[PDB]
Amino acid sequence: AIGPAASLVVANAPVSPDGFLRDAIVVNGVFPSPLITGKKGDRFQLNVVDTLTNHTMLKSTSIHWHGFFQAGTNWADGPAFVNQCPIASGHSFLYDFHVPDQAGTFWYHSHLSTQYCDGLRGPFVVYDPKDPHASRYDVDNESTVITLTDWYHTAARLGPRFPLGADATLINGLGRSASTPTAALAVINVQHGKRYRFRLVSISCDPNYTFSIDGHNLTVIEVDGINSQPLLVDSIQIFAAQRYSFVLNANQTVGNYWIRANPNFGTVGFAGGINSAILRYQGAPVAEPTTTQTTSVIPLIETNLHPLARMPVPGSPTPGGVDKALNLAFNFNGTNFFINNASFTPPTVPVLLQILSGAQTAQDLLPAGSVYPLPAHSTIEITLPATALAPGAPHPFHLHGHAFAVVRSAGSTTYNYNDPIFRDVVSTGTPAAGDNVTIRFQTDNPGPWFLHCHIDFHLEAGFAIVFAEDVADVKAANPVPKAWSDLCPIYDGLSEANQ
Ligand SMILES: *[C@@H]1O[C@H](CO)[C@@H](O[C@@H]2O[C@H](CO)[C@@H](O)[C@H](O)[C@H]2NC(C)=O)[C@H](O)[C@H]1NC(C)=O
Ligand SMILES: *[C@@H]1O[C@H](CO)[C@@H](O[C@@H]2O[C@H](CO)[C@@H](O)[C@H](O)[C@H]2NC(C)=O)[C@H](O)[C@H]1NC(C)=O
Ligand SMILES: *[C@@H]1O[C@H](CO)[C@@H](O[C@@H]2O[C@H](CO)[C@@H](O)[C@H](O)[C@H]2NC(C)=O)[C@H](O)[C@H]1NC(C)=O
Ligand SMILES: *[C@@H]1O[C@H](CO)[C@@H](O)[C@H](O)[C@H]1NC(C)=O
Ligand SMILES: *[C@@H]1O[C@H](CO)[C@@H](O)[C@H](O)[C@H]1NC(C)=O
Ligand SMILES: *[C@@H]1O[C@H](CO)[C@@H](O)[C@H](O)[C@H]1NC(C)=O
Ligand SMILES: [Cu+2]
Ligand SMILES: [Cu+2]
Ligand SMILES: [Cu+2]
Ligand SMILES: [Cu+2]
Repeated sequence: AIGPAASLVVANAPVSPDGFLRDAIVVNGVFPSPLITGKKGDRFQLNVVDTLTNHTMLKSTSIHWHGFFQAGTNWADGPAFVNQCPIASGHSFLYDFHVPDQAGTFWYHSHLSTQYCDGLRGPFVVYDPKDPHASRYDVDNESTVITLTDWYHTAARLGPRFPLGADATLINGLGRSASTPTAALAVINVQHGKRYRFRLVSISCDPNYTFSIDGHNLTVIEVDGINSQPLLVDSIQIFAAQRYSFVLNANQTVGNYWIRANPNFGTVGFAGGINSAILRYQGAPVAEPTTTQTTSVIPLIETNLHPLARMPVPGSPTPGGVDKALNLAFNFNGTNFFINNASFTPPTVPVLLQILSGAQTAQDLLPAGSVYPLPAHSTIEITLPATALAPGAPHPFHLHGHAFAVVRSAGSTTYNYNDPIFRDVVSTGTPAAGDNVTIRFQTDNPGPWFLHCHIDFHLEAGFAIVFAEDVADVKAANPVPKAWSDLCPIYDGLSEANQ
């Protein structure tokens, strides 16, 4: 682990996590990217050094620290052309921010086009010295972080615009493909009688995974960085970018158990040990498990999750009972996704720079039709109805700069204005279920923040909008460092081949 002060050297290198060699993007020489850690209250100083040389996976880069509110540091959020111009090859840029009021399981990834799928993605854990759940487990460290990665044998910009599934599922950076049946499997070691806090992170570019561990039940205690009341489950369907912490009591008979992560599409199932990993108790023989998968009888259901501390829902307990309600109508035309008739295309001047340059209204901000000003200190309700006009469902939507209350979850017709879970990535479900996912949050964080589908190939095809929150306080709330002001002039001088 590295952090909270560290340098991240981004570069290209050939990797073979599933035994197939391909050029990719590594950070500090490895893939997935290294685990970054800190404690609640720390100042994070992450120096990103861009030494990328391959234009096909892009030589420029930008990094987003997924889940952090970035209050006062909107310039360090990461989205290229929203919060900064990309960092150029041969240059570095220091992301400097604090995390005073958050703790839990997060992750970081490139936020420039589809570059994170090419390798720039890794876990990020912020420990809480006074964790309210600390008495529930014995072990919580770098060896208890589990990443789920969708891996492609063809580079993101060389493949189809909407890939039909990954070549392999990697658990802790290792897995088998259906062309590499003998590659090494990841092994997670546990000691009989100990309790482990496993921090499950989906760093997926697309598929959702149905996760389970043979012969063991799991106690969920954290959801996208938010502590939850303990919930016993035997399987977890986790969408791209979501995170869960669960307690595993290693009290079963010493042996080898399969860890399973089945994708929703692509090569499903476990033939040959694909989409799997190994849970090995100390004392067990070095061998592949022979355990069988049991039907899930207590699967995780989002409406059964509730925050550990009271988190009141903003607004009145009635539909549209808020200061500003917005319905997002999705559409797709064969190549691009649209929200309310607008497909997001990155502007030449980052939205935050537009705002600092004098742009204050919707018709002043670019791109036109995709930027929505939100009033300060108000309650907001957003509905994201599933629809057949937007293929590739269920679409996991994510909001930058905030955590939100999930008033109505996918697969449920009820509204919970009392104690719903708060989180930062939510599945919007499917039109067959008649879903109308409803979320609420308050505007307490001035700046332009992205709201988009976390399937990266869909974001690239325009499935996003920008909220320009409290436009009048943006400049004063977010003083920018000189190094950030230099990024656009540097990037704009690049020829297309060096981008
Ligand atoms: C730059 O990166 C790209 C993408 O990873 C590499 O693309 C490979 O190109 C070869 C030859 O055209 C193909 O056979 C491979 O299938 C491509 N790989 C992938 C992962 O798609 C390219 O080789 C890299 N360039 C250099 C000089 O290393
Ligand atoms: C995982 O938890 C489930 C809870 O539903 C356990 O299943 C129940 O186990 C008790 C055994 O005392 C039975 O009486 C119930 O009928 C079970 N039934 C089902 C399918 O609901 C399961 O045993 C737990 N597994 C482990 C490995 O602890
Ligand atoms: C999803 O829920 C939203 C919010 O309740 C629905 O939009 C509201 O629909 C009613 C019409 O019956 C109007 O009174 C509101 O003005 C609508 N819009 C907004 C912005 O609030 C939306 O129709 C629901 N969609 C589906 C498919 O059920
Ligand atoms: C394992 O511990 C769990 C609690 O996490 C409990 O349900 C059960 O009593 C234990 N089973 C064994 C094999 O001891
Ligand atoms: C989809 O709309 C985008 C954005 O306007 C446009 O560039 C593209 O031509 C459209 N695609 C089709 C297949 O019509
Ligand atoms: C999108 O444009 C169509 C065609 O004019 C219009 O009928 C519809 O109201 C628009 N959708 C939204 C949500 O604005
Ligand atoms: Cu993200
Ligand atoms: Cu984010
Ligand atoms: Cu999507
Ligand atoms: Cu994002």
